This record gives sequence, structure tokens and C-alpha cells, in this order.
Amino acid sequence: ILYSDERLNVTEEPTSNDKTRVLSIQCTLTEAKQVTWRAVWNGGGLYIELPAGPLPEGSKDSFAALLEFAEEQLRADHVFICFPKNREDRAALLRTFSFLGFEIVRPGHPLVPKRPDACFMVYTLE
Repeated sequence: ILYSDERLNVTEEPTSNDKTRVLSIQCTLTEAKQVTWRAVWNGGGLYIELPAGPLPEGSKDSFAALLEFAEEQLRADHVFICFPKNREDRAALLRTFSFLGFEIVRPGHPLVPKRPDACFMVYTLE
């Protein structure tokens, strides 16, 4: 099931009556920016994973908007945003998002704890 709203179209891909699920959110260049996003649903919170998307050349107001909509429907709060470290982008990203009151953490895999260089952020009903 996929619906399209104001320049935003999402497709929900559930799996069984348990466990996590997979969802895709596509945002159009409403403000001159179009990117394909990938988000996985984990429990009562939304998860955002950036496999390979244009980090730079994007505003911050757009991100906040998509966050408000998703939270409305899902009615959740625990939203996480994880993206790589291209060059000059994560700085301002936290500068604004910090207005919410999230926590900064880094990924740690049993094989490769730190190396991929992926900034992970986790926030909940503040």
C-alpha cells in the first residue's frame, strides 16, 4: 500500500503480524530537492537509514517537515536518523536537529565497531 500526498509519496511494506517491517519514503524537490529515502519500522518507533543518498545540497527545514508528517500518521516519537560522513553536512544537521533534544551515538558492530563512519542519532517523545 502506497499513497501520495503533498509532493510526498510513501509505500508501506509490512511483513506478517509481528517483527519489524520495511517502508520507503520518496520526497520531491518541493524546495528544489528530490531524494529517494529508505526507512525501516522498528517497534513503536521510526528508523531512518541512508544507504547512499545525496547528503549535501539539501536543506534542513525539509527534513523537519517529513518528520512531522510521519510522526502524525504513525503517532510515534522514537525517531532515529543515521547517515554517512561525506563532507560538511553532519555539523549543521545536529545544530538544528539539536533543537529537539536527541542524543548522539555511534554504531558498533560485533565485527566492525567503528570504521564505516556513520553518525547515528536517537530521539524519543521529548
